[PDB]
Amino acid sequence: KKVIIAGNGPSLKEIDYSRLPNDFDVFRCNQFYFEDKYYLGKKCKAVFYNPSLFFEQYYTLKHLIQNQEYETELIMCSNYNQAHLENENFVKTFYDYFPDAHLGYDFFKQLKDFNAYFKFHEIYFNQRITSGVYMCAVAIALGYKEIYLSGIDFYQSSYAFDTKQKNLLKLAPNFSKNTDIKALEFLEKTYKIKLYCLCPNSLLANFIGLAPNLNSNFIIQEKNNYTKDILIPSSEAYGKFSKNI
Amino acid sequence: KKVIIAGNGPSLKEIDYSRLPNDFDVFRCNQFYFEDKYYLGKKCKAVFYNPSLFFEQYYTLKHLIQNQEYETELIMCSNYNQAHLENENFVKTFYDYFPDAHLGYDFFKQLKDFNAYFKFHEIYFNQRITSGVYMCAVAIALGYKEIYLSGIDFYQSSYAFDTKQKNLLKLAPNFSKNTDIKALEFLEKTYKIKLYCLCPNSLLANFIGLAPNLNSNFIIQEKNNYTKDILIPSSEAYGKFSKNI
Amino acid sequence: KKVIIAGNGPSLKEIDYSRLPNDFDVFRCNQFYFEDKYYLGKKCKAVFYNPSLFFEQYYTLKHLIQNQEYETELIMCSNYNQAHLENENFVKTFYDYFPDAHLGYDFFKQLKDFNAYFKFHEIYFNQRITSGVYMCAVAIALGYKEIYLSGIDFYQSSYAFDTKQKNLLKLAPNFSKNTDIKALEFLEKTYKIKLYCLCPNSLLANFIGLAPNLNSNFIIQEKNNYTKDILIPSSEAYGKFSKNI
Amino acid sequence: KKVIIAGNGPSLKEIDYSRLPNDFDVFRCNQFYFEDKYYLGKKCKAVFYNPSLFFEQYYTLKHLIQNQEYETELIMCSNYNQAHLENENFVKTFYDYFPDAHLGYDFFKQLKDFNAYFKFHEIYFNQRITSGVYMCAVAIALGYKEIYLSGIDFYQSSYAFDTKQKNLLKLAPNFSKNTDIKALEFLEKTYKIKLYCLCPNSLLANFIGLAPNLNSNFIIQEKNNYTKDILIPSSEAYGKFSKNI
Ligand SMILES: CC(=O)N[C@@H]1[C@@H](O[C@@H]2O[C@H](CO)[C@H](O)[C@H](O[C@]3(C(=O)O)C[C@H](O)[C@@H](NC(C)=O)[C@H]([C@H](O)[C@@H](O)CO)O3)[C@H]2O)[C@@H](O)[C@@H](CO)O[C@H]1O
Ligand SMILES: CC(=O)N[C@@H]1[C@@H](O[C@@H]2O[C@H](CO)[C@H](O)[C@H](O[C@]3(C(=O)O)C[C@H](O)[C@@H](NC(C)=O)[C@H]([C@H](O)[C@@H](O)CO)O3)[C@H]2O)[C@@H](O)[C@@H](CO)O[C@H]1O
Ligand SMILES: CC(=O)N[C@@H]1[C@@H](O[C@@H]2O[C@H](CO)[C@H](O)[C@H](O[C@]3(C(=O)O)C[C@H](O)[C@@H](NC(C)=O)[C@H]([C@H](O)[C@@H](O)CO)O3)[C@H]2O)[C@@H](O)[C@@H](CO)O[C@H]1O
Ligand SMILES: CC(=O)N[C@@H]1[C@@H](O[C@@H]2O[C@H](CO)[C@H](O)[C@H](O[C@]3(C(=O)O)C[C@H](O)[C@@H](NC(C)=O)[C@H]([C@H](O)[C@@H](O)CO)O3)[C@H]2O)[C@@H](O)[C@@H](CO)O[C@H]1O
Ligand SMILES: Nc1cc[n+]([C@@H]2O[C@H](COP(=O)(O)O)[C@@H](O)[C@H]2O)c(=O)[nH]1
Ligand SMILES: Nc1cc[n+]([C@@H]2O[C@H](COP(=O)(O)O)[C@@H](O)[C@H]2O)c(=O)[nH]1
Ligand SMILES: Nc1cc[n+]([C@@H]2O[C@H](COP(=O)(O)O)[C@@H](O)[C@H]2O)c(=O)[nH]1
Ligand SMILES: Nc1cc[n+]([C@@H]2O[C@H](COP(=O)(O)O)[C@@H](O)[C@H]2O)c(=O)[nH]1
Repeated sequence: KKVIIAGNGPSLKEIDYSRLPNDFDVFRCNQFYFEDKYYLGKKCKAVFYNPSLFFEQYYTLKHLIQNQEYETELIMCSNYNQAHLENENFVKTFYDYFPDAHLGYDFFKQLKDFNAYFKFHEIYFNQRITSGVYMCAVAIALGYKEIYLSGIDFYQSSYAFDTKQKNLLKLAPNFSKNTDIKALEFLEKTYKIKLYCLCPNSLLANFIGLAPNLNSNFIIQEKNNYTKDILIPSSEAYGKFSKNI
Repeated sequence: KKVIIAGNGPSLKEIDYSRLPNDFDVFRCNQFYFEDKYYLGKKCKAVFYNPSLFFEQYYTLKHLIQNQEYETELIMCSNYNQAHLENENFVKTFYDYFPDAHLGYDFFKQLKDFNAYFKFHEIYFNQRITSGVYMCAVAIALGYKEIYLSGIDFYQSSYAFDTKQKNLLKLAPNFSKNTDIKALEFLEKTYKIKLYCLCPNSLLANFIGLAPNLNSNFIIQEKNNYTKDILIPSSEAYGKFSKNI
Repeated sequence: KKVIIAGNGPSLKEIDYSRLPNDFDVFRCNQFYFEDKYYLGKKCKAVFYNPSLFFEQYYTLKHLIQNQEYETELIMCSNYNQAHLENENFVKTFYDYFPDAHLGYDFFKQLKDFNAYFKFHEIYFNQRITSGVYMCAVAIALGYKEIYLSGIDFYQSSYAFDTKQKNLLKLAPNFSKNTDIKALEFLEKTYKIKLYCLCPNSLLANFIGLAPNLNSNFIIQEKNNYTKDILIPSSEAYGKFSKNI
Repeated sequence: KKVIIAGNGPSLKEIDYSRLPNDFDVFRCNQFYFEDKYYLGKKCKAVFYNPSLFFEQYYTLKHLIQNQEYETELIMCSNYNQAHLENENFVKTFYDYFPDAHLGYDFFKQLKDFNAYFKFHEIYFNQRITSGVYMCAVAIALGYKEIYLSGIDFYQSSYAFDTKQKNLLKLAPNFSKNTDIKALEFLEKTYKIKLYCLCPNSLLANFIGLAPNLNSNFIIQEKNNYTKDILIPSSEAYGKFSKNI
């Protein structure tokens, strides 16, 4: 079946909606909820978060669902089983702290040839795929055959929204393209799936062919008084989770 | 099949016995044996104890069985796989120290949606279900469909008995309602089971409908010269178990 | 099928051979090879050694087999998964250091009720079964139905041989009955097997009925120039095994 | 089916090619690529590397494949699950750092009798088989029935090539026969396979019968401007792998 995978680059705001497939699931990641409109609707099949902020993102996502801003069926942590990248205890105890979520690596590792591809480039050449590509690998492992890409701009404005929000900055004060492109080519060739681009003005469209025009319609709902920053758990909550950070 | 789940609140002494089901199993917990009469009989299907006193409670239970005060088929430890709540070595080595007992979490975790529900409230909001509710989740995991509740009073006298006994005080010198009520509602709705209340005068009866009057009979046997305090193992026994405390 | 289980008490020298069963396997333990005659033949189905001397006993057994003194099909370590009794790394790495041997606990633990029985008495009352009884439990787990006992004397001369040998003393300078008797009664009743005694003059014969007289014959071969002390591995070998001691 | 197993001794240069089997797979190890000609072709079924240099050898092998110098289907690490021989974290995390490779021990250990044979000699007598013999055991575990040996000379010039290369010396400045011979005899007798020698002038041919002359042909391709030293990863790569070295 068919999936739309969305990064959070500026092209998220410039999807050509006549090229949307007839039916589909949606994958989102990281600060997706910062978007000022529902560019791909409220309903997610899966959302993906990095280990470094998973504790805060899970808490924030439960707020989004309760407040009827989004829904999702799956919740994934984008990990790799690498000591230099992730806390060992966090991975070991994951299913006991977050019983309705999944370690993304449990799916990523089912693609042996791609896992090998990723590890060689990360360890020896310091070349790492982004979340956009990570989500593609997980979709392929779950059985999707046609993947439609949006919001992937290779960092050239940084984002489809203003990302410099108070709480996020408190947690992460920090707030090439070859790596992602070669990885997508490998996935397509190795696993016999099809990639499409939904964003004609994106740099991605230079490398990946456009989804065909099907005269599809889509209503873009605007958002108001919405959650536009990550939420920060209590000091007692951090105390309980402190081995895993 | 049918189960009666008993906490140790004052309502344990005020069961309406005409509402007992036609056939049933009984679950008890913690200091249940402090009761001055056999309010639910001598025969237990399962008994539940917290990790913090399991070593002493297991020793005490073997005395109760040998002395013909109670019998039980199952022995459960009420754990959650949470580092802030339980000793890691205790859980790791449990089946080798207590081969005829079970970790309650081995059953609790089979209810994925409830495990997620519990963990979110405990970790982020410092809201924890009590043993009464824990036993309900385990019963549901074991296949019970009709659950009859007693001895659940939400701590307002503290107990159906005087709990301030010498040994217990030596081990634990320490000797809201929304959390338990919302959790029971979730269990009932999610797993399609039925909850009943056996205690008409209890606060519980404001939230959970009464078991129907079936004109049942029950003989309440009085107790004499009985074990009414926890027993304390030898210093040599503590020495052997010291990694797990 | 039928098994003869032998301890190393003085009664090993006073078997009534007319009571030997028509066909059988033999279990031996610890310093059995110190015997001055082949009281039960050269062929063992299994030999059992304690964790504390396993490293040296395994080395010694390979010498016995090469020198054509004994043979055995199985090699067992008599462990319990108890931190106060055995080195944790020794158990964890056992199958990689001794690939043709077994941890006895892998069989012992298949008898859940007896494992529980043993652990309760050891941990809380400092009452421990001996190797003789351990071997019985393992035989029952392996499917034996009729067990014939010898060399079990409850330590009242200590042994059927002089145990005060140079190397053994170097490794272990140290070189009641109720516990073993109650444990054997439990095994017999719980698992529905039959116990017999082969040694009419033993204290054991006061508690366990004699094997029936079948007019069987047995040739007792004498031993000469034989291995009558444990062997000590090189200092380099100890260096390699030092985490496990 | 049929396999040629090659060590890197001087006899690698003196194969009698009329004795090559009609069809076959090839196993190579360690510094095989230092060879000045393709003595057994470019195509390997498997290549084997020691834990001590695996990090650098894997990196080097990926270069060889990209540069079209060799190909291989399998990549094996020649380990034994022994603390004195290999880094514990290296083994624990192996499949996550090298997803397209295998721990050789996962196959070696399938030969229980040989694993026991190896461990006894290594631990107690400081007698260790070489990589040549290790590869034979792995071939047998994978189902091969006829094994053809080359490049096994028992270290008497050291090698079929000059091994004193700059990078290798930087990583390993260090750059009897009874053990290997008795181990090969054990493998042959125990697992019912056939061993042949391809090198008539080798010391091996004194102990193992020659492969029959089949009038086979083989073209020995010369090598030019080829990789003749191990490659050294960046300091950043070592930083990431530092727990495993
Ligand atoms: C991108 C980079 O290398 N940044 C360097 C910093 O490294 C980051 O350090 C963090 C410390 O908690 C985390 O370990 C980051 O690791 C993750 C993460 O964010 O959790 C691991 C994820 O698996 C990975 N996600 C994917 C899909 O690959 C993310 C991801 O790469 C992004 O967050 C990167 O923007 O990273 C880890 O990247 C740090 O060493 C500083 C030095 O102090 O240098 C930065 O250059
Ligand atoms: C209730 C509470 O938070 N009390 C606080 C103390 O926390 C207790 O500390 C104990 C130290 O050994 C245990 O870790 C207690 O944890 C358990 C337990 O009793 O073993 C874990 C059980 O899984 C849990 N049982 C259930 C069914 O949820 C029990 C249970 O919640 C009751 O025993 C609570 O009455 O707790 C742990 O609760 C401690 O931090 C002191 C500070 O020193 O503050 C108390 O407020
Ligand atoms: C018998 C006793 O309690 N002796 C006390 C000593 O305890 C011994 O300490 C040893 C130190 O390496 C071992 O841990 C002994 O544990 C075993 C063993 O010999 O390996 C564990 C075995 O599972 C057990 N075998 C069986 C079949 O039960 C043996 C066995 O009980 C006999 O070896 C006992 O004679 O023990 C452990 O028993 C030690 O604490 C000294 C104090 O320094 O006090 C002794 O009383
Ligand atoms: C051969 C020997 O005993 N050399 C002694 C040194 O021991 C070497 O130390 C290394 C330190 O990183 C490694 O642990 C070597 O272990 C392996 C290896 O090279 O990785 C383990 C492999 O499984 C083994 N391979 C096979 C197929 O058996 C190799 C192999 O034996 C060869 O590399 C040996 O030439 O060894 C380990 O052997 C070291 O203790 C020095 C003292 O400082 O003394 C040397 O005699
Ligand atoms: N300018 C951008 C911002 C994000 N992306 C993609 O969106 C994904 C989510 O953004 P982030 O920076 O939070 O990882 C990111 O991993 C890339 O796949 C991009 O391609 N170009
Ligand atoms: N006053 C009371 C005392 C106990 N209970 C219940 O009885 C259970 C056992 O009592 P305890 O305090 O030992 O956990 C407790 O977990 C609650 O479920 C109660 O509801 N009200
Ligand atoms: N005097 C003795 C000596 C040994 N035994 C038995 O022989 C077994 C082996 O002797 P040992 O002391 O090495 O554990 C021992 O465990 C007992 O089961 C005995 O019963 N009486
Ligand atoms: N002179 C030699 C060199 C190597 N070998 C064999 O070649 C194998 C690979 O060589 P190496 O030294 O890297 O382990 C080695 O393990 C032996 O099996 C040999 O037999 N004689």
